Amino acid sequence: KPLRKLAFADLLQATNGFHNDSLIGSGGFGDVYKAILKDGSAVAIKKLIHVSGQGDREFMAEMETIGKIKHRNLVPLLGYCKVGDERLLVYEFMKYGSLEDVLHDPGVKLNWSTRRKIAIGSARGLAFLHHNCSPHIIHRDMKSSNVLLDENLEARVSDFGMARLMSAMDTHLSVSTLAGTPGYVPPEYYQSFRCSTKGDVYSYGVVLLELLTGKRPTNLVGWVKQHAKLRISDVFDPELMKEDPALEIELLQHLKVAVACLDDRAWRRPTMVQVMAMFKEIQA
Repeated sequence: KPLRKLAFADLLQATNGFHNDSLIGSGGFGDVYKAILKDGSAVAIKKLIHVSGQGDREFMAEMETIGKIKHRNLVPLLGYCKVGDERLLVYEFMKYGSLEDVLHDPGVKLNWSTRRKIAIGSARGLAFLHHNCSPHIIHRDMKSSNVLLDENLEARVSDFGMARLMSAMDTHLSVSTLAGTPGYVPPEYYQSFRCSTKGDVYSYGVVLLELLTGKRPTNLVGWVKQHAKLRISDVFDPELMKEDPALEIELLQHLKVAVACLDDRAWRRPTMVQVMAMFKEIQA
């Protein structure tokens, strides 16, 4: 499954001249269209914004990361269009959209057994990025809106527009600007222009809180750490306890994973491999 170079004309007609009816997300980072290629492929087409600046760097960021690897828990980049001032990226369509859209209902009710699979799945995706890839890949924008869900509701990490490569001989990578989303930014990212895999782990933690709490990050991490000083049986998603109050024991342990990821000290945070190992220790 090689990275296809798609003609701009194909993408143009597949979206009916980039018509509004095909649009499923715009502005901010990229314009996204739901489309069917002339071979019948169900895809998502991102039309990049502000080329020859933030846009072109974003393009190469994805091309050099997600575009050169494949993994069960990473949204596959199927193709690209680099023509003139136009930058487009083509992905496999994710049926049930983003985790954020689902946790913040317009939808599909997520029971705990599926939420924990989403957590394990997303965790495995980042683990692959941090440990299996050389150079390592720092995502730098892990969040619920960048966790997509296929037909099987398995998590697939998306949006490598701000991702960067780091040698395995380095603990951190020094950047040019502060990247991330409010509510997800690692506290140490505010103190210096440096990013790291531990930074990704922090951001992952927030997502794990969203799955546990059911709340938006906007902070969530703050009073959770403060209610951790009080009674922990007060923060979990109400709809989770309705299913069975017996699974509250693994919830707390899963909460113990989330809080470790969210430590202000980057050195104290677990690696995503340790996170995976911790997830495995809970059920079996």
